[PDB]
Amino acid sequence: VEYRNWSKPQCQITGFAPFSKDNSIRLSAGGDIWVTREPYVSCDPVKCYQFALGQGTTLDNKHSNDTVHDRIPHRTLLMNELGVPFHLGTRQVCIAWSSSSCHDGKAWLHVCITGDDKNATASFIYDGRLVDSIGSWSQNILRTQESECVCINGTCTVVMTDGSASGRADTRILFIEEGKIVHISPLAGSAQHVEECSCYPRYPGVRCICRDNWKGSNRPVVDINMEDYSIDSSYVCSGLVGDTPRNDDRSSNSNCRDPNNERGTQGVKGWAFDNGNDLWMGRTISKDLRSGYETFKVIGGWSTPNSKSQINRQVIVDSDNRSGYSGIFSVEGKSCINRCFYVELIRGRKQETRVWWTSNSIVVFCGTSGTYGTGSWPDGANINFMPI
Amino acid sequence: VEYRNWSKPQCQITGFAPFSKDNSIRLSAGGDIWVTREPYVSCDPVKCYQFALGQGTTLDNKHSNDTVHDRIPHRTLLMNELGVPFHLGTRQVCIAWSSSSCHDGKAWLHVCITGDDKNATASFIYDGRLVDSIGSWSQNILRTQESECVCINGTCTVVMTDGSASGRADTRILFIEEGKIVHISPLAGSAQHVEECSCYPRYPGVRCICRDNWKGSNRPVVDINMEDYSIDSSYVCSGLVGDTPRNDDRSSNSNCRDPNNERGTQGVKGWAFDNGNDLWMGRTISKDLRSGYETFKVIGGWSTPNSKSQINRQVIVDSDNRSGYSGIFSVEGKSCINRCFYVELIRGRKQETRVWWTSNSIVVFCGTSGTYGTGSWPDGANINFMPI
Amino acid sequence: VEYRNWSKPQCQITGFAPFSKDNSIRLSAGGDIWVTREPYVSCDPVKCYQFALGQGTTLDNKHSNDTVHDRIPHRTLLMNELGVPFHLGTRQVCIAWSSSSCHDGKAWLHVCITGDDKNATASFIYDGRLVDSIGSWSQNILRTQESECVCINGTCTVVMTDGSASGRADTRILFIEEGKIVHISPLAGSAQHVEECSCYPRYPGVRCICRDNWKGSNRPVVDINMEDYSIDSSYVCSGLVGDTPRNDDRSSNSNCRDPNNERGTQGVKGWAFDNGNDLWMGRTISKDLRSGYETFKVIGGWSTPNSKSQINRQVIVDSDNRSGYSGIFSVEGKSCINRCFYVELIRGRKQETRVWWTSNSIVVFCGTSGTYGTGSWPDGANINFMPI
Amino acid sequence: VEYRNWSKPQCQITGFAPFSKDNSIRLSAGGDIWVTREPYVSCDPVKCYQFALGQGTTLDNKHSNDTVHDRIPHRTLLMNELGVPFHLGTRQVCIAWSSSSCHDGKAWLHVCITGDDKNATASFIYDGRLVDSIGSWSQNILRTQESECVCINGTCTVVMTDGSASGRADTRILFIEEGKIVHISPLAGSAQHVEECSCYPRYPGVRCICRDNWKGSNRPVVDINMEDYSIDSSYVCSGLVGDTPRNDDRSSNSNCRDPNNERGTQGVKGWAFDNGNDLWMGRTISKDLRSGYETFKVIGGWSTPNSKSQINRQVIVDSDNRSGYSGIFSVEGKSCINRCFYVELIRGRKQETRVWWTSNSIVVFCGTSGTYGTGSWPDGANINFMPI
Ligand SMILES: *[C@@H]1O[C@H](CO[C@H]2O[C@@H](C)[C@@H](O)[C@@H](O)[C@@H]2O)[C@@H](O[C@@H]2O[C@H](CO)[C@@H](O[C@@H]3O[C@H](CO)[C@@H](O)[C@H](O[C@H]4O[C@H](CO)[C@@H](O[C@@H]5O[C@H](CO)[C@@H](O[C@H]6O[C@H](CO)[C@H](OS(=O)(=O)O)[C@H](O)[C@H]6NC(C)=O)[C@H](O)[C@H]5NC(C)=O)[C@H](O)[C@@H]4O)[C@@H]3O)[C@H](O)[C@H]2NC(C)=O)[C@H](O)[C@H]1NC(C)=O
Ligand SMILES: *[C@@H]1O[C@H](CO)[C@@H](O[C@@H]2O[C@H](CO)[C@@H](O[C@@H]3O[C@H](CO[C@H]4O[C@H](CO)[C@@H](O)[C@H](O)[C@@H]4O)[C@@H](O)[C@H](O[C@H]4O[C@H](CO)[C@@H](O)[C@H](O)[C@@H]4O[C@H]4O[C@H](CO)[C@@H](O)[C@H](O)[C@@H]4O)[C@@H]3O)[C@H](O)[C@H]2NC(C)=O)[C@H](O)[C@H]1NC(C)=O
Ligand SMILES: *[C@@H]1O[C@H](CO)[C@@H](O[C@@H]2O[C@H](CO)[C@@H](O[C@@H]3O[C@H](CO[C@H]4O[C@H](CO)[C@@H](O)[C@H](O)[C@@H]4O)[C@@H](O)[C@H](O[C@H]4O[C@H](CO)[C@@H](O)[C@H](O)[C@@H]4O[C@H]4O[C@H](CO)[C@@H](O)[C@H](O)[C@@H]4O)[C@@H]3O)[C@H](O)[C@H]2NC(C)=O)[C@H](O)[C@H]1NC(C)=O
Ligand SMILES: *[C@@H]1O[C@H](CO)[C@@H](O[C@@H]2O[C@H](CO)[C@@H](O[C@@H]3O[C@H](CO[C@H]4O[C@H](CO)[C@@H](O)[C@H](O)[C@@H]4O)[C@@H](O)[C@H](O[C@H]4O[C@H](CO)[C@@H](O)[C@H](O)[C@@H]4O[C@H]4O[C@H](CO)[C@@H](O)[C@H](O)[C@@H]4O)[C@@H]3O)[C@H](O)[C@H]2NC(C)=O)[C@H](O)[C@H]1NC(C)=O
Ligand SMILES: *[C@@H]1O[C@H](CO)[C@@H](O[C@@H]2O[C@H](CO)[C@@H](O[C@@H]3O[C@H](CO[C@H]4O[C@H](CO)[C@@H](O)[C@H](O)[C@@H]4O)[C@@H](O)[C@H](O[C@H]4O[C@H](CO)[C@@H](O)[C@H](O)[C@@H]4O[C@H]4O[C@H](CO)[C@@H](O)[C@H](O)[C@@H]4O)[C@@H]3O)[C@H](O)[C@H]2NC(C)=O)[C@H](O)[C@H]1NC(C)=O
Ligand SMILES: *[C@@H]1O[C@H](CO)[C@@H](O[C@@H]2O[C@H](CO)[C@@H](O)[C@H](O)[C@H]2NC(C)=O)[C@H](O)[C@H]1NC(C)=O
Ligand SMILES: [Ca+2]
Ligand SMILES: [Ca+2]
Ligand SMILES: [Ca+2]
Ligand SMILES: [Ca+2]
Repeated sequence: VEYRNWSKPQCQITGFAPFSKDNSIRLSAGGDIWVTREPYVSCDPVKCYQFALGQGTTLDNKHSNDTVHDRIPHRTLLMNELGVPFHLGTRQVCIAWSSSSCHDGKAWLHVCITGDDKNATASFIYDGRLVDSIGSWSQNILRTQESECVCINGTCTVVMTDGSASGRADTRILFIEEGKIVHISPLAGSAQHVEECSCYPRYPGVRCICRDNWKGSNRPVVDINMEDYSIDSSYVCSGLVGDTPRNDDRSSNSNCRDPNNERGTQGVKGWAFDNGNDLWMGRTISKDLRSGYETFKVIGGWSTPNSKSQINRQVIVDSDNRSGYSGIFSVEGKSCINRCFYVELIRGRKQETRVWWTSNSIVVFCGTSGTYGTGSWPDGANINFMPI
Repeated sequence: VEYRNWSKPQCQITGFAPFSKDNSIRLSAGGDIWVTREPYVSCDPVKCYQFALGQGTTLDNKHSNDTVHDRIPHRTLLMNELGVPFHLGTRQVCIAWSSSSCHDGKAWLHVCITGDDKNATASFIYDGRLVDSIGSWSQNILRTQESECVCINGTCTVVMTDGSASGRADTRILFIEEGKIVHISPLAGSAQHVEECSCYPRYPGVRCICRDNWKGSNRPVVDINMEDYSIDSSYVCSGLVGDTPRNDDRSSNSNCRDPNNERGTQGVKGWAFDNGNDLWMGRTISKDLRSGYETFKVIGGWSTPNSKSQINRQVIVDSDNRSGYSGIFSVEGKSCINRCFYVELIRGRKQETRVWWTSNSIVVFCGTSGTYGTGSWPDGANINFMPI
Repeated sequence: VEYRNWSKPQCQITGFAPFSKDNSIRLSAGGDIWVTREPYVSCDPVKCYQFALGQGTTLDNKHSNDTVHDRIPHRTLLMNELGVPFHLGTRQVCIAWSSSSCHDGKAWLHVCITGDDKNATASFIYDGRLVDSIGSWSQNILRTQESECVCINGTCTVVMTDGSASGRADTRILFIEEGKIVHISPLAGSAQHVEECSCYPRYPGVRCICRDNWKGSNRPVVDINMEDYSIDSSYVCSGLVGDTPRNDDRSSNSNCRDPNNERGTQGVKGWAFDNGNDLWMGRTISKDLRSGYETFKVIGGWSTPNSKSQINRQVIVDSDNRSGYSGIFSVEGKSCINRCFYVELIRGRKQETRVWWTSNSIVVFCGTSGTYGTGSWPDGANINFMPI
Repeated sequence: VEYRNWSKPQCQITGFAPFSKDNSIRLSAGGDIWVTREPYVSCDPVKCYQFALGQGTTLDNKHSNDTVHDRIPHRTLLMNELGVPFHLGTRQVCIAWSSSSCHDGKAWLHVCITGDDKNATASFIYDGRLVDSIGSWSQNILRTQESECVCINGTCTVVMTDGSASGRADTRILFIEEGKIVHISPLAGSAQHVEECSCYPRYPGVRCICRDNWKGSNRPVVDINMEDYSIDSSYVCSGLVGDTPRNDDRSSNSNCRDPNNERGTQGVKGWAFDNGNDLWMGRTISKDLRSGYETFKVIGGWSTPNSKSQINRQVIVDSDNRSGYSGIFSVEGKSCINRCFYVELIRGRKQETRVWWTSNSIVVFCGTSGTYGTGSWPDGANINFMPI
């Protein structure tokens, strides 16, 4: 086997094609399916896997009541082949209420985080063995990506932060070889607050579009130099803006340098990737709630301050349906490396009240250079048929 | 590994031997089994798999109500080893309310179709990656085979149509190498309307017996020249006739050239294959409803206009039991390549009314050059023990 | 890979050691477990598998009612690793209400029989493909081994019979290479009626201890010469006698040549194997019912007419618990080839009446040349906790 | 493949990092999960597996009532990948109410014990085949490790005892090559009573910290010389003491040579391992009940009589939650061999009375040379949501 070095042009894409949907909540009304959240899909050199943070219970289980809480000792990283849902024969790969997994070519690395908020611990499991660990540097919820990490020539890099949610925080980018933390680099550049990076290889670097939870609606950008371990950060140029809350397109801005300060506080995990000076990105259709999901290209979206010229829009989940987190993943193709994304469709509390649980299903699309039509692929569960 | 080129004589067969039955509906009254329809089985060079379009739910689930509808965003192509039923650990290979899968020797290709009726999109997933896609050319339900596609020396060919159901439509035959559409050829020859082809290798070509939904009871024939990408189409000569509705054998005809216009409209997916000037084929025993299933050889059935000389008949499902779609699949043997078939036994609505769901189970037989006896192998579920 | 030629001395054994138990009926009162009967375990060169004829349903299913019947179109041969029970993800390898499976070194062969009693059909599935078939020669329930077949240098041999149950019948021994019936040899020698052979390699031959359903309580012996395809048959010498009904040891006899005519009619599948002039064998503890199971060596049991000198007795299931069929299986060891056996513990109707189903679990032991103690390992299900 | 010879320095560790948790009891209130006890995890050269003694039933099954009993004929050794829980597709590897499993590099060895108390039998299954067996030498419950055995260069060694619980007993250490008992060595040295050894490679020897059930609260030490088959035994020096009941740290002692006679009788399976003259160990937080679990280093804990200097303490399960058995397991690292441990969290009777079953879940941690924080990871099931 050899290590992945991702040195292939990004594929030219026209938009996104349907790829998978696991239908976990519809199935949960007639099956023993895990309660999850924060899903992501990462993919080894032969096949893809879907991951999620389980709540240590199944939906038709009395223990599903009050699973809105993001951190309990019973959360484990579930790992399955993309498309097979989280049934009882699913493997719990590690204890984690925050994770990132990636494969370096030769084996999988999982960074799982559990523990006390104020004194959490992160374990670096590589190829089955626990090879390293690190404790909470700012005593306030050590967290990471919640989507795939990326590895070039042996080194994987994950970005993690500990600190305030909506306040300044301490973000560091760890570089790790075979499970072992070989370097830690603090965040440098313009970004004010990094939460949940959606990173992707951009040989010879890695680039991430993260979430700004303090002062923005525009999304942070974190650039990692795998050779010097140098970090750089910015905001995505596009005036169209990916976070939720967001202003609305008439009143929204980004100057590529600072948090725009328009409905800053909070976010939702999202992604975007550059294509020359253009930007492919996705966001909720709502600017207040995480409902609906749409994708489009923004001409000049990457390189020009405030560019709002959209084209190739696609609705992935209509505005009357719920979405959640979203992240990117890259698959090596024969000729180029493509970009794909998943979108979490959360259901349950607090928004839907009939039931007392909170869980999600996923839908995933991949870039295509061919043609496509139209559609909307929501979760599909009728809330009145669910248990609880 | 090397690519399949299927250059081996067709095996001489005497009739059909029992091969598999998964018992999905009997099992569904005491287990969490997927609701499906449009099953097919395709087979890689070491083993066989059964496929079906799931309705994103299990039978003992309130979401199974009203699964008669053929297209919803929650349908996925399920794939399992032949004989293991669609339980909750089954993989959903792609989003699809229409499909065709085949293996070129080196990996699997799946063509999955989802989307809006009027603007559907087809993704070409090969070896795990999404390698291509195509949008609806006639804005009216892009559809394909619903059974195995076939590949010779690297190129796979699927036939798809977009257009009217019972009216003229636009049928094209796509040739694809490693997931990539490398050529599209429109339907040429005598056939008036192609729906659901049951194709099979006939080195160096591929031959399909499809469904004519507009003007026939006799079945279309589509011949693909893998070297020039030339298409040709006809109708099966046999006066015995494979579609349902059908006239009855006294009053039925086929001249090998045109839709016979005897109870044309509608169909059911079926198959047939040639053997010299003879024809092996199967059909429902009923000519009105898709009930019972029988197979037989028709002497001169392939080459002579209206030949109705039957021999070697076998009942696979008695006339008092339901059948559904049927299709062919080919398995490479040591000496020759054999032909086998599956027959979908649908249950539920609209025909059976106690329950509110619609689903199927399968039974599959393979050609044999040996001896065999008699039997009838229906679905078996007692409708009064089923949920709903 | 290479073919198995089984040329290694039989291991010297002292008695039997516990090996597996799957606990299917206890589990069925809290799980979706298949209803089965006629189990057997066969073993490929790296691991072992347990097989059973399923009744196309699970126990907590209304379709389990009246599963006492031995032949319905919904019976399939289930195959799993020894120890993993028949849950819903179990593969149905073929349609069969009678079977025998074995592995020639290079792949598995399964002979599955389904159909009409009076006109059944047997398919020879080898390595996934259906390679041959044969119809019922005497129009009265074609049947076979119900335990492992054995293959030496490529040729597998199964013994099958068609004819009267308790009356004369037509027994033939088929020799098959890669799924293909290459020779059929009729039964020759002293045996009057062969039903359910428990065969085992005895290089260069194969030897079977079968069931005599017409005139005996002593067990038939069938000897196959793999080189000339010559058959020979006898009765086991031992005056202790393996069938049920049986007389009792005071009044029982066998002269090694003829059916003893002591409580002839009927039987139960059993086994025995020779060791020099001695005989290792097992039988129900009851002589009327198939309850309890015991094993022992009979000094001179193989070579001397009526020898009743027992030693090394072991109780495998106490007399207050039910047993059923039993059969042998051989595993290649480093030095010698060992013999092991399974014993079906049937539960349900007609003997236990609370419930309306009939099913079994298995327990299996293997020969040992070491020491052992004592015990009794019954099914274990409390009939009052079962569904139905 | 080659045999494991474990010749690598023990890794220097700082404490323990979270590794796995399977959540079996929370899941059992909405899933068909096996009732177990005496879990352990052993690990082959590529991945790890969790093992447990099943009670031949699932929790939501009426057969789970009264599973407090440690020995019934229906107990089997369940084996799964670490993290996938004991669902119905889990393999029952052998009949056993006591076990130890290990992998020699080339294949797995399982020593399973079943039978009558007074006349039990142990089978040595290696690589699938039953290769040997041994009967009860003292006619009073033959038992073994209940955790991993260890193999160096081909020879595996398990320690087993037969005799009184709280009284003198007969302990022997068997050395076995490929399933075959090649030598048996009786216990020699200072230890008075050995029960449940937690052994680990310490090239070229093997070292075990066991349970003294007669006269101690300090833990026995058993040293095996793989070259001469010589045994030696002692007590762990530390005055801090690992058994439960225990005195309390003010009043507790160990002189490294004799049972301390402070609350001797009974125990609980535990572990400890040396590091120079220090000792890493774990124990219940309670000294009366097996509740809570803590680990720490004891400076001079290995080499100095009665050393009570603790440091690096970690709470793994808080004192208000239940624990149970605990044992060690070793994983080969790139550079050194690490030590990890699991802790059984038993639930049910006799301590919790609402329910009538007894079962456990596991949590496992591995040594780390990095940093870590704090936490408590209990079972998590709310006893009021459980069946029964
Ligand atoms: C499979 O699927 C199908 C279809 O699926 C769609 O189904 C629903 C449920 C969706 O949510 C999807 O998920 C799905 O896609 C199902 O089939 C349907 O099932 C329904 C039952 O669940 C059945 O019945 C419907 O159900 C609807 C909701 O469930 C109702 O909206 C509908 O009725 C509505 O209008 C009624 C108007 O009259 C109203 O009734 C009130 O009742 C009283 C009756 O007495 C009215 O008046 C009487 O009132 C007083 C006393 O109370 C006086 O009496 S008296 O005379 O003095 O004595 C009045 O004078 C007297 N009225 C007179 C004389 O006129 C009262 O006034 C009404 N109230 C009002 C405000 O008007 C009711 O409240 C509703 O508003 C009806 O119940 C569907 O028909 C059925 N569909 C089909 C095709 O069959 C399947 O069930 C599922 N399930 C399964 C297992 O498969
Ligand atoms: C079958 O399926 C296909 C594929 O999915 C689908 O085609 C796609 O249609 C969408 C929706 O119309 C297209 O996306 C739009 O693209 C335009 C820009 O392209 C046009 O204009 C440029 C020049 O500017 C030309 O070069 C080009 O040829 C086109 O003529 C965008 O403007 C669209 O964005 C606006 O509309 C969105 C909704 O569609 C809004 O949500 C968004 O906020 C934008 O609105 C704002 O700007 C408008 C003016 O710019 C203004 O009027 C508004 O009020 C507001 O201020 C959108 O990106 C997509 O490109 C097509 N993709 C491809 C590959 O063709 C078919 O439509 C579908 N058919 C059916 C029947 O379903
Ligand atoms: C045990 O199992 C075996 C194997 O399954 C089974 O054998 C098979 O039996 C079937 C049913 O009879 C055979 O199929 C029939 O074949 C005849 C033609 O063969 C005969 O005639 C030719 C000359 O024409 C001879 O060379 C040959 O030797 C035979 O004598 C067909 O005519 C049959 O079709 C008609 O009958 C069907 C029902 O059987 C109708 O549904 C069908 O529509 C046809 O009817 C029409 O034509 C008839 C005149 O041609 C007319 O009388 C009717 O009214 C109507 O117009 C059918 O194909 C099959 O070949 C056998 N297969 C083999 C390999 O032997 C055993 O029967 C079975 N035994 C038991 C006890 O179950
Ligand atoms: C712990 O576990 C071990 C291993 O399982 C167990 O040892 C085994 O015990 C059984 C039961 O006793 C032994 O099997 C018996 O063997 C005798 C023959 O051996 C003796 O005699 C010969 C000479 O004849 C000596 O060479 C030899 O040393 C022995 O002394 C058989 O006769 C036994 O069969 C009779 O008894 C059965 C019940 O035990 C009956 O069901 C059976 O029908 C036979 O009865 C008939 O014959 C009797 C006279 O022959 C007559 O008295 C009766 O009325 C009737 O007509 C049986 O095979 C077995 O060999 C032992 N195995 C080994 C390897 O040692 C321990 O017993 C067990 N301990 C505890 C406490 O549980
Ligand atoms: C975030 O997470 C980290 C990592 O888990 C955690 O750090 C760890 O904290 C624990 C708990 O305090 C530390 O363990 C203690 O270590 C001391 C010894 O170390 C000190 O003293 C030596 C000199 O003796 C110095 O060299 C060294 O620098 C330290 O200053 C032990 O004494 C502790 O044991 C006693 O306390 C236990 C409870 O903590 C008792 O249960 C135990 O029985 C011992 O008590 C007895 O002795 C006491 C005097 O010796 C006496 O006062 C008592 O009454 C009684 O007689 C314990 O082992 C551990 O080493 C830290 N690990 C590392 C790597 O740093 C952080 O605390 C955590 N932060 C938050 C906010 O959660
Ligand atoms: C079809 O594929 C087969 C399988 O590879 C080809 O067989 C090879 O061709 C010649 C002799 O037939 C030699 O190159 C090899 O020895 C053959 N393969 C094997 C596995 O023996 C065959 O030529 C192909 N035929 C066509 C018409 O394409
Ligand atoms: Ca924000
Ligand atoms: Ca028609
Ligand atoms: Ca008899
Ligand atoms: Ca003690």
